[PDB]
Amino acid sequence: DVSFRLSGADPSSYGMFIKDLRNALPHTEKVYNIPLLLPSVSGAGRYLLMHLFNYDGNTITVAVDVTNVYIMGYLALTTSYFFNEPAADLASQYVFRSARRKITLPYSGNYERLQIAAGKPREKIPIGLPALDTAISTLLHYDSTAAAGALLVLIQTTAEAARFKYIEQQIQERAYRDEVPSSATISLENSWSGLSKQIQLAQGNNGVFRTPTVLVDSKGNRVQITNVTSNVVTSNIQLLLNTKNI
Ligand SMILES: *[C@@H]1O[C@H](CO)[C@@H](O)[C@H](O)[C@H]1NC(C)=O
Ligand SMILES: O=c1[nH]cc(F)c(=O)[nH]1
Repeated sequence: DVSFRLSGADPSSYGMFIKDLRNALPHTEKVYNIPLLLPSVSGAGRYLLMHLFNYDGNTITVAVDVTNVYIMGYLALTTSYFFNEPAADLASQYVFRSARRKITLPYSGNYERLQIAAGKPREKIPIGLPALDTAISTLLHYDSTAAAGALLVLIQTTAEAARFKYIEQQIQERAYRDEVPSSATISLENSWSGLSKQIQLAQGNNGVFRTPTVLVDSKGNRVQITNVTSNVVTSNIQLLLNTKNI
């Protein structure tokens, strides 16, 4: 299981935690040198548990589906919380079984629903390590509205970071000062599926995308991705959603 402690955390250890997180996700083949996530995994092995310690030392353990990196729920002391969706439902059958009581949140785990519950788009939610420390603290003491925003932070400083090196770096820059994500970061988070798909469909198409993926670069400019030589593919994306799950 992968751990990360916010006390004494700096860009280096966060990077190491994020590396650990990538290493914990199983894969058989690589596509254009990028680990390909399994189509499916049966049993409790389908879930990865992240122990997260906030600055004061308090911890929550988060359950992640290793086939897509989606957070399914988490455990705070003796209570367990899972999103209101089938996947998480299934997941609750394998993790945090010993929790003295289980709560299901009033929303599913997709950004659309979390932004509603939180009452604000993630474009306006500062992220960073300090922000992660808050999020961890927030989830310990239940408040579905607060948790929604906390989860939007956790998902991005965790899952999205593992998936994209750019995002990992965005977080390292925000190690001592939170800042809303650049729209490039949002652009990526929303293109993971499309990119995972087009990168796989390129395997038999000479590394050329059947359909190009439109993103926004760091300068804020609209940009098209047509082939695996792009830096997005050669340098950025670190994991790929298996096309079986698309
Ligand atoms: C592929 O993408 C590269 C990098 O963005 C770009 O310079 C080039 O025009 C593209 N080439 C082809 C054949 O699509
Ligand atoms: O829409 C989503 N994207 C990525 C995630 F990890 C998630 O839970 N929801």
